[PDB]
Amino acid sequence: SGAIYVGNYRVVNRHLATHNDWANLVWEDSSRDLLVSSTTAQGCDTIARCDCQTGVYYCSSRRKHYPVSFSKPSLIFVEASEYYPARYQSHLMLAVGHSEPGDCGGILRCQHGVVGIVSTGGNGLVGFADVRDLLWLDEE
Ligand SMILES: NC(=O)[C@H]1CCC(=O)N(C[C@H]2CCOc3ccccc32)C1
Ligand SMILES: [Zn+2]
Repeated sequence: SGAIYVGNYRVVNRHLATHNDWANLVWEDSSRDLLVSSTTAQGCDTIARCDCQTGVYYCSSRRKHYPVSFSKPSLIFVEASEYYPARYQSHLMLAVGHSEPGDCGGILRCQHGVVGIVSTGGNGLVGFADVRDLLWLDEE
């Protein structure tokens, strides 16, 4: 589990969104595994606006933050899980790192801010949904 809290937005994995998230929906995209809802309180996270390919992510199944090298956001085939059939997921970045289903939502960050959240993984992979192109998270 986990979310990004920027401005009056809450960014979560679409497959983990709550009823309250759907009842206060701003934007969702199944192909990216992302959903954004509105919040009453202002958050403290800031979004990275960069092309970094190195950063650090939080892994809840290890209680640890790991430094990783990751690929550029791309269209990658992801195996079937409890939440999606086997399909192509867009804006996904891959790295070598530990991962388990409960880990969706951990933040990946670089020197500029939050880059994305855990969304895919398995066999020593972990995949991150990018949020750096969502410029509207910084305003309104
Ligand atoms: N964005 C998606 O399509 C995800 C939906 C939920 C989901 O469980 N997965 C499987 C991934 C998540 C990361 O970690 C692992 C490690 C082991 C097994 C499976 C997985 C895919
Ligand atoms: Zn950066």
